[PDB]
Amino acid sequence: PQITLWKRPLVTIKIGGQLKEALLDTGADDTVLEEMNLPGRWKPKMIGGIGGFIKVRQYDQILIEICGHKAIGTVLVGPTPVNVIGRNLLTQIGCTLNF
Amino acid sequence: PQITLWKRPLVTIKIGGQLKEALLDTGADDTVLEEMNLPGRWKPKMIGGIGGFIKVRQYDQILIEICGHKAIGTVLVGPTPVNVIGRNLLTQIGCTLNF
Ligand SMILES: CC(C)CN(C[C@@H](O)[C@H](Cc1ccccc1)NC(=O)O[C@H]1CO[C@H]2OCC[C@H]21)S(=O)(=O)c1ccc2c(c1)CC[C@@H]2O
Repeated sequence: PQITLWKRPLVTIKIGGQLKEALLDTGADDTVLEEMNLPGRWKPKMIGGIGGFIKVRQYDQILIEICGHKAIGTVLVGPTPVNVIGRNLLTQIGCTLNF
Repeated sequence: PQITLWKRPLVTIKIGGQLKEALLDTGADDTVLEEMNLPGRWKPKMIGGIGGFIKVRQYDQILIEICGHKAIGTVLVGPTPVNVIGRNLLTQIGCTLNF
C-alpha cells in the first residue's frame, strides 16, 4: 500500500507469536522493540539517538510479519518508548520513500 | 524520486542559505538539526527521543529545501546525533511510504 505521513506510520506486526504496533521508520538502521521475553540467545548492545543511549538485547534471525509481509532479521529488545521497524526489515518488505 | 532503504536515506538540504546533509526520517514527528546559526527569533523547546529529552531552539516558518523540494515549517536546532527531516516537512514535499 501507500502510507501518507500526516500521522505516525503505525502498522500491526506479528513477532514471537504476539501482535504489536510499530512505526515504519526510515530513520532507524535496525529494528527496536519494547521489552518482550523472546526465547533464544542474545547479545547486549547500546543504541543512541535523541536524548542519549538505551541498553538493548540483540536477537538475530527473528521472524516478523509486517502488514502480511514476512521478514527475518535482527531485532533489538529494550526499554524503547516506541516500537520501530528499521531499514534492516523495511528493505525486506519492499518499502520505499517516494516524492 | 523513489528511494530504496538499503542505505540511509540521506539527502542534501538548503537552510539559511547553507547546504547540509540530512536523514529522511519517517519515525520523527519533527525536524531536528544539529547546532547551527539561523536568523530570526526562536523559543526554547523540549523534544524527546529514544534516549530521553533534550533542549532545542525552535524556529518557526523557516524556508528549507529538501532534495530540490521546498518546504516552510518548524525546524528544531539542538544536540541531535543526526540531522533528521521529520514528518512535519516530509508531508510538505509529498513524501509517502510505499510497499
Ligand atoms: C534519531 C534517528 C537518527 C534514530 N532514531 C529513529 C527516529 O525515527 C526516532 C524514532 C523514535 C520515535 C518516537 C520516540 C522515540 C524514538 N525518532 C525521533 O527521535 O524523533 C524525534 C524527533 O521528532 C519527535 O517524534 C518522535 C520523537 C521526536 S532512534 O529511535 O534514536 C534509533 C532507532 C534504531 C537504532 C539507533 C537509533 C541506533 C542504532 C539502531 O539502528
